[PDB]
Amino acid sequence: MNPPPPETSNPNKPKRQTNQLQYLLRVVLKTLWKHQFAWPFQQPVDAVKLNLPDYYKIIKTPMDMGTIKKRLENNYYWNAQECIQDFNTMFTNCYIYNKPGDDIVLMAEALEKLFLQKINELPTE
Ligand SMILES: CC(=O)Nc1ccc(-c2c(-c3nc4ccc(N5CCN(C)CC5)cc4[nH]3)[nH]c(C)c2C(C)=O)cc1
Repeated sequence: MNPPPPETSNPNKPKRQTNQLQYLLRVVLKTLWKHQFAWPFQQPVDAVKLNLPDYYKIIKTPMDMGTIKKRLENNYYWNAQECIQDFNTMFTNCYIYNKPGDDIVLMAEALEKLFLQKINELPTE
């Protein structure tokens, strides 16, 4: 069964627009989004549709690039590191729920390498 997806708006949360967060949306997120391995990560895992009744019994901090994109577009984040943590959470969830050599893990590994390549250098403030 599906829990509520992670929030993408929160009026009491303090927000900030930074050059680095703009970069995370304009180039980092949008480049990863077009990768041929991006499709499993563009939306919250639907455990009912995907027939994974144990997904959310295992994964307790779900995250996906669709949620990250909406957070960025809604200026949800305070700084780039908060956004980077969401990316890292998404990748780690994939490695936790699956196992080495799974097709989904191969995809996450390729995306994670591209992700780190893109954030290795960020713009300044
Ligand atoms: C038997 C088998 O392979 N089970 C299975 C089921 C689910 C997943 C799986 C998926 C996933 N599976 C999708 C199937 C469809 C879509 N679509 C919506 C996007 N749209 C362009 C195309 C359709 C998105 C998807 N994300 N994501 C993650 C993070 C997964 C895991 C387990 O970590 C991996 C394997």
